[PDB]
Amino acid sequence: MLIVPYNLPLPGGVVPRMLITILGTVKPNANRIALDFQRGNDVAFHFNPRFNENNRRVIVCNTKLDNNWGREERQSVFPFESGKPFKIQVLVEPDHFKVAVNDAHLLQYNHRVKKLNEISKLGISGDIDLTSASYTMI
Repeated sequence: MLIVPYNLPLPGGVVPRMLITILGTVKPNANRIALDFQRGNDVAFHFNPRFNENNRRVIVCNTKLDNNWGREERQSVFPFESGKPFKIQVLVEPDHFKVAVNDAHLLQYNHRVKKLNEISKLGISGDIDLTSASYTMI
């Protein structure tokens, strides 16, 4: 049981083989979820499930640099369901973040921010009950 928005420090940033696991339940009438891997004010990796973008469900991924969003990467696959418990796993790999939801691979996001060891916070926000947020080295 955690308060949202929640900040998970990532000491010394991220590194390949670091696995971040987020457990929570989507609220009933959810509109959005966001994970923001931050390098100071920059957002190295924004992972943003949108439950009603012109009556479609889509996950938007992006990077924010000097307060400007870049070019979005969008996937059709949408494994979240309002009202239901989920698990998000983000595994840092040498070239990308690799995301699985409920043990199924979902997407990869190539590293735009290169200074992995400065991506030192994860913000978790949106329309969820957040149960836990943690990391481990695999």
